[PDB]
Amino acid sequence: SGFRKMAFPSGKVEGCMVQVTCGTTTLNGLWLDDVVYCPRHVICTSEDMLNPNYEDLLIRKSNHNFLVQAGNVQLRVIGHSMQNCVLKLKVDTANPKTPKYKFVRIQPGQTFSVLACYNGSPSGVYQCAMRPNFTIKGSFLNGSCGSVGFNIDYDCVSFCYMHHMELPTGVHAGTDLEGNFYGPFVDRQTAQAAGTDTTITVNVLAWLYAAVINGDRWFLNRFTTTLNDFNLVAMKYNYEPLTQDHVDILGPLSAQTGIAVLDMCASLKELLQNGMNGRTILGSALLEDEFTPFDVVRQCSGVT
Amino acid sequence: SGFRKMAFPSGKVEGCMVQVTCGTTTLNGLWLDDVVYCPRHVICTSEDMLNPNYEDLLIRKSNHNFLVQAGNVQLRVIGHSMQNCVLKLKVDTANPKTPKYKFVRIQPGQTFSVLACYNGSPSGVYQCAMRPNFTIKGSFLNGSCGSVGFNIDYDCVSFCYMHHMELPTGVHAGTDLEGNFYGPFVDRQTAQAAGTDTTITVNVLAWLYAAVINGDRWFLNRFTTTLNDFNLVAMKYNYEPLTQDHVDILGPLSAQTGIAVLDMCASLKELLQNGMNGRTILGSALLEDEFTPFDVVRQCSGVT
Ligand SMILES: O=C(Cc1cc(Cl)ccn1)Nc1cncc2ccccc12
Ligand SMILES: O=C(Cc1cc(Cl)ccn1)Nc1cncc2ccccc12
Repeated sequence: SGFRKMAFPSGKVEGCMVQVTCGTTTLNGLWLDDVVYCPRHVICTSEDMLNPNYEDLLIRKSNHNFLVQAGNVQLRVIGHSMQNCVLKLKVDTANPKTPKYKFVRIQPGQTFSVLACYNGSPSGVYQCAMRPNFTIKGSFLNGSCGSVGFNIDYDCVSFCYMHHMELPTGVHAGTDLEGNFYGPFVDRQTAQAAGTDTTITVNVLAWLYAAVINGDRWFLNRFTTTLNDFNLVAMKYNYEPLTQDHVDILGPLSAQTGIAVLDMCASLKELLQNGMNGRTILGSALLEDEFTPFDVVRQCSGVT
Repeated sequence: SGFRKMAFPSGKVEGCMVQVTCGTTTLNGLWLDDVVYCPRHVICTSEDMLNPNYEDLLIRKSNHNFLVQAGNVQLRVIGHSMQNCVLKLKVDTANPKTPKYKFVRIQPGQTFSVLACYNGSPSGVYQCAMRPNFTIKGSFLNGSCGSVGFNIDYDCVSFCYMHHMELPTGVHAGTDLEGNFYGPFVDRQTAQAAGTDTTITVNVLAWLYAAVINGDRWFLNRFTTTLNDFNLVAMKYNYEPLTQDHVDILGPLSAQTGIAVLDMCASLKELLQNGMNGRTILGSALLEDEFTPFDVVRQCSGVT
């Protein structure tokens, strides 16, 4: 029992972290097989970041200008290429610690673990969700760029995020491992609208099921609702509309607790309309949306 | 910017995890150098757990009864001994992945990362605090015993906790790496009083400084207080009394923000007396006490 904001064990990803330096800029890179992946803004100076012409900037750089260090040893760069907002530095040595991996583009509302790094050295690991507006509410400082987000299924690491930027609002933006930004963001030092965010309804419902599994049951009521009635409440409280696909993903949690999905929706409706009344659920005084239904079952069943 | 419940990267600890089986019981062990450390209740059957005579139970066991597996390879046990509530299984092979390590007994109110494991395989990592009453509010299922808590300083892992038991209340109890329980607990299946817990005042103050650093400032007020006046409030709200030693540990955060410790105490006093009024601080609707002053500076400065 107990429910924590649990991250995947980071060891497999720690073995892939390297430092990448170009000119006077240093950030993190991800070394998989014979390629190091890093944000393309490593080629910029502070004067370039206002509106960089990355193609022109990269043309002034040669393989020997990209300094890649894995711990204390230097990697030899034999090729470089820009793919969207990432650079791919081909090196002459395959990373001996390359785990089984995939590059995936996650959907908004899904979760992943972040291994925050500075100078190619891991500093910490935390779990977070990709917001519906494609930002992440991470914890990152200058030099964290190139830190990655991932999920792990047995021995396979699915990399889903590479950190690129902190928006003036203090929220974070980044790309998939092919260098495509999540959301409307561009790698420039300019104010950029993130757009209206919403609460991940399916995740709040999953977390309410996790609370019932772990003994926090005070919020259960004698009511039920419909998807239509619940979605009117969701609209008013800036929650994502619940669909049958979300109800289907909540199936296993519903069977475990014997609480029909629409009955749990009625509990969520009452919490939205009345608040918590100074009470807590799983050590929180707000409705938590950073746990997917898969996360709840994995944590409540013990997948390794 | 951003503030997360960040755990240490778990790689160095992942390399130490093994599975230990004795009879029909399997749990986790920690393999450091040529010794595997695990909870002594691995020698018990369910009939023994009501009140085990561990000395008698261990006398029936020989080196060959302790099955230790590191991934897919079997370790040869050449010695066994009980130290308090842990068994130390001497093996013929030093763990090649043994990091630089220390065994430390942490104080209540301090934090550490937990690498939750099942069958010697890591499942997840989370950060938590040792409660003032010596329990931990972890996330653990059957078979998690032997999972460890630790801190990392550059390349040295300081192991501070080994998971042993879930109390009937759903909270967790365990030992230091010499097998001494934190708190009054005994390794038996019996209801055991944990005793009155308190909120870790110095950690709440540290987290309020983290909020100011990250832009959440609505709770700052035009008031100040004294240690005496603040401690009357702390008494009423079941908070640990603040001492000059705690004020001294808050020094660096106080100098960073320019907010005197007693001025922040006045903000904490007002939050305790008035609540949050439906507002949040660093994504929380309650006062968070699982971040020490060291944690806040490490996260807000980027130590790797
Ligand atoms: O955002 C940037 C640099 C950069 C990259 C791009 Cl692609 C566009 C503009 N500027 N760096 C940072 C990332 N994450 C947290 C940071 C906290 C403080 C300072 C800097 C941080
Ligand atoms: O507590 C025990 C077993 C045990 C050990 C001792 Cl030392 C005394 C009594 N019983 N195991 C568990 C530990 N952590 C979370 C668990 C969640 C569910 C079931 C079992 C869990």
